[PDB]
Amino acid sequence: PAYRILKPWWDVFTDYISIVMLMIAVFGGTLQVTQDKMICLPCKWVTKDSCNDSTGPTGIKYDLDRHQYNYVDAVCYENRLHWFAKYFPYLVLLHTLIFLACSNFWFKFPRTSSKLEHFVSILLKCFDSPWTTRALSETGVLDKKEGEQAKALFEKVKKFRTHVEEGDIVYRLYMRQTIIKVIKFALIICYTVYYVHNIKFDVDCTVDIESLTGYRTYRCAHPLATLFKILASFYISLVIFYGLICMYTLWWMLRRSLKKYSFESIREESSYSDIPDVKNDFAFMLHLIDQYDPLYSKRFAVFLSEVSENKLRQLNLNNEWTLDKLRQRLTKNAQDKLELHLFMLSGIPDTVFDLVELEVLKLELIPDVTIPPSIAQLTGLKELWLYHTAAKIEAPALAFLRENLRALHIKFTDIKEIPLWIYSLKTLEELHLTGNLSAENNRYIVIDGLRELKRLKVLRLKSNLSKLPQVVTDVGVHLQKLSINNEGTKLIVLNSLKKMVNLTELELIRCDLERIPHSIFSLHNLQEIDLKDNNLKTIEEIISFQHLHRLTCLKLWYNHIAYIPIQIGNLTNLERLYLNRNKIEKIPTQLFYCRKLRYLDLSHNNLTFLPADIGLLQNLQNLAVTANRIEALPPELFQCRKLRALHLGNNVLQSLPSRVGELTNLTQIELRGNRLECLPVELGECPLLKRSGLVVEEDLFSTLPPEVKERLWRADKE
Amino acid sequence: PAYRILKPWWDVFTDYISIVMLMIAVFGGTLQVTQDKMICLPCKWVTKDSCNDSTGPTGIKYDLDRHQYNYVDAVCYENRLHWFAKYFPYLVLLHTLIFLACSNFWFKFPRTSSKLEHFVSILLKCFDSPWTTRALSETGVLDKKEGEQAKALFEKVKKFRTHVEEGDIVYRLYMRQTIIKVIKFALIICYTVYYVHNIKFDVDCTVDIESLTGYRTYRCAHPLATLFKILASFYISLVIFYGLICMYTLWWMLRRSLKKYSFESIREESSYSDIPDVKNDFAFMLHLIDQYDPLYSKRFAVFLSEVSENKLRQLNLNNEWTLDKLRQRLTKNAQDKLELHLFMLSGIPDTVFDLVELEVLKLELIPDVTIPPSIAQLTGLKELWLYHTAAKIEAPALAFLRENLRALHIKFTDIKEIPLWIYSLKTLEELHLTGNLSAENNRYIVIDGLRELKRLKVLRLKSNLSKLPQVVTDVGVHLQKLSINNEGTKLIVLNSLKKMVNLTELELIRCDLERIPHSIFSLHNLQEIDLKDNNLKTIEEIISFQHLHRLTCLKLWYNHIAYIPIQIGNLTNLERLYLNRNKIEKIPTQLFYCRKLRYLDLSHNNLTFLPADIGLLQNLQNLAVTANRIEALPPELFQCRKLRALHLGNNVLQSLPSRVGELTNLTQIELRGNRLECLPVELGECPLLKRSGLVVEEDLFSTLPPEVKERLWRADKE
Repeated sequence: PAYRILKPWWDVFTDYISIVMLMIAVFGGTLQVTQDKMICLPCKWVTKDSCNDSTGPTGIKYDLDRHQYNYVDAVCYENRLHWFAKYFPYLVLLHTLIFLACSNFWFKFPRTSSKLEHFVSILLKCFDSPWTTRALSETGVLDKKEGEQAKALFEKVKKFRTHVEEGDIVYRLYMRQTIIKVIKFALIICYTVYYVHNIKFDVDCTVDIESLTGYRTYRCAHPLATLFKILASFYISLVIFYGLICMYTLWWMLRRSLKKYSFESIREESSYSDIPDVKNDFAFMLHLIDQYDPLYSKRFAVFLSEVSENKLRQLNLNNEWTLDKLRQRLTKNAQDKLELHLFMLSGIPDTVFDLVELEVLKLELIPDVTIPPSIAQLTGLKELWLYHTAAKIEAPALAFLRENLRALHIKFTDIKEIPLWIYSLKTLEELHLTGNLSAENNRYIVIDGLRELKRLKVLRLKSNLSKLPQVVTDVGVHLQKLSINNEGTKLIVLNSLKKMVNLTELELIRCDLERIPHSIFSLHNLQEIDLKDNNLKTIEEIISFQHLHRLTCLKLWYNHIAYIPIQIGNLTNLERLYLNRNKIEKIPTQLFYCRKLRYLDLSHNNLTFLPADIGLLQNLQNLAVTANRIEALPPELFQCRKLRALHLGNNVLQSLPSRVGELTNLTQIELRGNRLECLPVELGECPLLKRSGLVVEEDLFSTLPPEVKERLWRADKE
Repeated sequence: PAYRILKPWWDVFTDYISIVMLMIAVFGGTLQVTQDKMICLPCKWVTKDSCNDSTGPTGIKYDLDRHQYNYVDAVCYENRLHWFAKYFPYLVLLHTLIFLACSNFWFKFPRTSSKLEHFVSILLKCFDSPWTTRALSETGVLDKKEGEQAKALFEKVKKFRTHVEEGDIVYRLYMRQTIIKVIKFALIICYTVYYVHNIKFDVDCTVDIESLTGYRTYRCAHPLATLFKILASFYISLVIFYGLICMYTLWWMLRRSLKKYSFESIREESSYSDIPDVKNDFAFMLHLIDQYDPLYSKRFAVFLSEVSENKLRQLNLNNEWTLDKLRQRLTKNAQDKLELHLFMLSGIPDTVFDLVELEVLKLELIPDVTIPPSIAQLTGLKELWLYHTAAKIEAPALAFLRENLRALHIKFTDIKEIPLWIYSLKTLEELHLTGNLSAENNRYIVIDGLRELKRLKVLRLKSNLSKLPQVVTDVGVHLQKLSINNEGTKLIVLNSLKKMVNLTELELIRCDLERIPHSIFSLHNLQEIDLKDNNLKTIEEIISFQHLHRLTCLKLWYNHIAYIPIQIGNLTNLERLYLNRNKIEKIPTQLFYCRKLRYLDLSHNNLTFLPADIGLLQNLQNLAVTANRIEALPPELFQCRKLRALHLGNNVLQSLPSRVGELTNLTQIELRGNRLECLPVELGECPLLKRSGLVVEEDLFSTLPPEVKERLWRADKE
């Protein structure tokens, strides 16, 4: 029943004027039906078709019957009474009906009635929406269903806007009906004022009935002429008022260009300037509603602003992502600490910052993320991961990160989408850049602020470096673990690492060095070196590595070196050795001089056999011989008692030695790809042996008798 | 206010035109009834039944009474006044009532009225449905009641489409109404225009009343003739407008073949390619709505795609089964691995593929579920149970199953509902068929592709197999466990088992063998033999089982065997012997020649005594003698020390030896139902025995000294 909102004051006034005109039409019509008599007396002395007006006085006899008088009255009413004086009430009724039809045509026309009812429904939904009350009172919890209803209302408003704004039918129809009203008012006022003077009390009729009455002309009287005259004057005044109102409406809708709305008061008041102007067929109904009252328009405008939409998105994210759900979603990363991963979420829920036990926060593909000051509520947070997220941070939150942030992992595609406050983290320890720092003709000016971080210990640039940045070389004087990945992109050192004196890890995975750098020799403090996929050819530079007396984890796997140089034996501190996925045809015996090897692995190699000198390495813990043509192993090798893991992947073994049964400290064994058919039964006599440690083929597993298999299976639970 | 959607602009125009016609008819009728007098003056000089109209003037004397004038007026009104003048208002009333009836017939006709009101209700529900906005925004989460309402609306839409699509009653009725309106307008215009000229103010009557008045012809006057002519002209104009409108409606019904609805705009805009084109009696109503507002048709389209139905099902499942409410439903099966069992669900919830820890996914009576590629998100998934479920698979998910699937259980009522992608699982270890492989008298073509599974190890055919298939014999070359549950159907081998020589189990439950097969003698690698419910009468074939050097768990329970053969002494390596549910009175002394027995079990058997040579079998761990005529336990029974479980129930045991305490490894002992009057006082000397370990009636449980009872209760604390 909410049709009155679309009727402005002028429509109400025109409706009331139409009601009054209809009342006077009914009054005049019932008078002209019940009593419309003309009283006609004949003229005996006639000049120019009119009465000539020329004992005691006596009446003049006309010798006319009553029915002759009635016939004369009827004929002079029909012929010589002005049509206006006869049909004034009927013309008034017709004009009032046409006025009402023009007024209500757009309400009754289905094409515009559908749009009007849709607009009224949407406006009333936006009017009684509690989220509108909250938005206007923004200047304490919300129901889960209310947020979903508000989101559905926002979507409904967007669909209504995209369906209605392209029509431009309601405005055109309203303009057309107002113009019809104005032109009809003009025509009716013209003809009514012209013909109102033809309603006279006394008329003269010369109706040419002489064979019936014997008289030529008659002097008539219309006793209802003065009443119809005042009725016509009253109707003329009413039509004048109606036309003035219609002219005001036409001026109102032809001066402000109602096809476009302003939405300026709310933007100047609600501080939400991001409310776009409204196009045609939707600005018009907004203008009409404003003519009713601006309250509905202001309450409706909150569904046209994207700021309110984003606020609703954030509130629904907070309400749906409850604290318990995030707490249950907490996981443990590689470093064995609490981890929370946010992937493709619209934002960071405020319940997340209630997880004071959180230590690492991962953000991936979160759009327009702003880190609120509530991060200070977190205290155990130490690492922040920004995966394709441009984070904007307030002053207190940035101070908290400047005081309580250890590591920062960011991935990016452009230098512009990295945080500009990264260099403000004075307590940062680990920095992991995995983007593209190579900008347009600059020596990596984007990271020129890396000198600010004096607490930096780990740097993991991955941007396909061509020339090592001078800022990185300068900042490496206090760096512990420098890891670089170029994905095979050429990188040149050219006496760059000689400035560092305290570096210990020098991962250069996929840096396309193609040669071992000559500057790595001066880094005596180094302990881990890894050169994976550097397309190296020769590693005969070990003779220069004797300077590194603390080196224990020389890693060179995923490379191509023809043979192991003899200079390996010169170094005796080798504790971890790695040259997997290389093409080395034989292992020199001098390599086995190192008595402290523990994690030696030479897998995926063209090896034929291992020399017996390997058995003097009692300290060996893990060995990988995957993809090697090892026909057999020396019995001296298994004389060791401190072995932990031996991986034998795809090796040509026909038998397994019977002296391996003396191995007790062994933890796990892998025999995948071997063409074995015999397994010693003495292998099962071991203090530590389970299914997980030793995995073999099921058919080969049957070569041992069941009395030990059942016993070990009994203890496999715990 | 409810059916206004079904009224286009022409229908409302015709309704208002008919209202104005009703007003004209009422006004004319009341005008004629109130006064329709004739005023007739006689002609003194007549020529061809019409007068020629041939000091001062004087009136013409007729010498007629007033009643003579009234009589001639009445006679000329009744006789010589045209019937159209007298009956115009009543004809107009009849015509407008006929037009109204034609307009409102299909609204008052129940056969069409029910369809129209149901269509309006359904369209209104689809217009403001909370899920239509979501479907259009997609181009999740929702309240459970709202989801139920959306599903009910989907079902209502589909049933309405089924009901109305084959009616063709609304379109025909509407076309017939339009045709009747057009022909009525044609005849009305014809006759009304032909007879409107017949209403005139001046009318001559020669009514032949001369003996009563003296005059032959009379010149009459009809004072209402001009007003009636104006009303008739207005009615003619209204009928012309009505006829033009109805002709436009008729042409609109013949310009597009409204029996078919394109529906292409929405199905191509919203990418719902499978939106069907609507046929007769349902395309016409959609065209009517499009005449009112196409937005209702757009909203109604999203309840017709049947892809939106799938999305609604998935959303309801996701809202119903949250991860917190789904992990609590995880269970551990017999194999002590995580199991998820879905029962009578509308589909596979999208949150079941977020359970990384899942190992067994059991699907039971879920209708037409297509396993999504998100199943690859499962990492520990190894078993897939499809119970009475036909599952369709896509390219990525089928490849993932071909890579990471171990077990497959399927129960089916017809062959067609088994997956056709089962043979695409080349990594499957065990397969379980529990349906009816006995197809329409074929050589088991339904399983002819079993040979493709190169890593098959376990077979579980329970399909009333009348004979062992050739495909099974071929594929058994590398089969470990074979289990056939024929459910009492006779099974014949006839040289069909000796091909398989690597089988370790040969379970043959309910195979109705009636005899131990002669082909089992060649399976030298067997370890377990199960012949449950085979109706074995003679088991003399034990004389041929000494060949099998790994036979340990010969099971012959649930059979009808009288005498245990003396040839048990040939067997040596039995670990578990089961002879339950048979008819055996004598336990042979040679039975205990198999000294490796651990789970010997002879319960529900007509035994008489327990032989004294049981002490010679020192490695016994379990012995259930439940439901036997065991008069008393021999003292040699307790000569064993490692016995763990001892079930002596429903036996006639009058006394129990006092040396029960000799067994320290006995954990569970049952004596319920026996004829025991006292218990040994040494029963409490058991290091490992709890309240659950002793199953006796409470009346004789208290006869033992209170100290041992209280010690037993003390052992029950934890």
